[PDB]
Amino acid sequence: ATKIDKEACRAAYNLVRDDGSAVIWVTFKYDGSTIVPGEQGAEYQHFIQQCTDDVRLFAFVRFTTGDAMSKRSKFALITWIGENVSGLQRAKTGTDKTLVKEVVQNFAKEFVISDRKELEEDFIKSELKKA
Repeated sequence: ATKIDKEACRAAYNLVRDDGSAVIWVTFKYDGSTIVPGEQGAEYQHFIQQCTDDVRLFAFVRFTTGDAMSKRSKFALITWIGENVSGLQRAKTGTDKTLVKEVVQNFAKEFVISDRKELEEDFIKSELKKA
């Protein structure tokens, strides 16, 4: 029965899509059976800190990539599912990212991550470049 607060989540998505907003990441979390916005940040290290081994969340992140001609923003969807989350809830989260993408429609790449090392900016950015 997962639901999403589309108006509230859209505002968070739109915030990161605004190149001028100074907000480079937003999270979405479960409030019971509804996915709602969580946190916002300007500093990527503060995103990593939200991703504990005990929680599941979705994140939409603006990365600045390239240089000169190749400079551009690339957006990522990250579904973080900490290693202590049960298999049943891990599967439900990965099903539910389809619903999240009714709001988070446009992205360069999406990720499903349970190893904290893969949240590092340098990793995500190397995956975006390969990609």
